[PDB]
Amino acid sequence: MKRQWALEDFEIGRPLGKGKFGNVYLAREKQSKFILALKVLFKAQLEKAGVEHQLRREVEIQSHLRHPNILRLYGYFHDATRVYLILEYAPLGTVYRELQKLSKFDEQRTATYITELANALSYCHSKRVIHRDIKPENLLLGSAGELKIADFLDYLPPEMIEGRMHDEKVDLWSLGVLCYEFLVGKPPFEANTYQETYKRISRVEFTFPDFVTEGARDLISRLLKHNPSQRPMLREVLEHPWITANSSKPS
Ligand SMILES: CCCC(=O)Nc1n[nH]c2cc(-c3ccc(O)cc3)ccc12
Repeated sequence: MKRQWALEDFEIGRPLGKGKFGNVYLAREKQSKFILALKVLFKAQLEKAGVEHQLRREVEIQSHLRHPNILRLYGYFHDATRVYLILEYAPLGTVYRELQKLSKFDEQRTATYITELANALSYCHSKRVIHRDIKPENLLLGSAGELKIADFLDYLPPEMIEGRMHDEKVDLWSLGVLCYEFLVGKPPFEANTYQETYKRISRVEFTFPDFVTEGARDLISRLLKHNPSQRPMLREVLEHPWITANSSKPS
């Protein structure tokens, strides 16, 4: 059995974002007055892009994922022409916004984010879920500033762009790209053209600014290994001395 939700059950607030298949609004559940976000998807648009099959597959997975660093999908419902997703509300916004405001993150904030991401990714893997889009724009912040993965070229690993087989190790690479962007302000393989970026990634060609410490370089260099098997395991990330020295939160 399950709960039956309806549009009438929520008081719609301000728009939080405008996506390709619809809008996300802040909402208040009429009964409990609980604050949450309502993602409104349009069927006509989902069909025209034949992503329906994908939406349905992500919703099923997202429903079974319960982790403090993963945005919660509370439920869903639909009507004549729209599909509604009931989501957790992250009051402090996106890491992307924070990154743009600060230009770059200090070691403590970065180490903490990487710790939360590694824990979320470890949980995902334990549930056979892999390849999460953890770009800054897909990362939300909870009431206490805790990270929340919200995913319902600069970050693709060599194996994917080179047209090869990939596994959970792609998430390790992603973590490396993010750690660098957090500390630096921009992803490591940025270039003028897609072609140049692909080449930068394939050859694992990137440089460190002078303010990136030895500990960070060690971790990032290890995560960004061309050969997936050479990349550390998530628990090794969590035990990395740079992480245990700077993370304001335990694993
Ligand atoms: C200061 C306000 C901060 C804010 O907007 N916070 C948010 N809480 N919950 C969300 C869900 C999404 C979302 C994610 C993925 C998706 O497909 C649809 C919607 C986007 C943003 C938020």
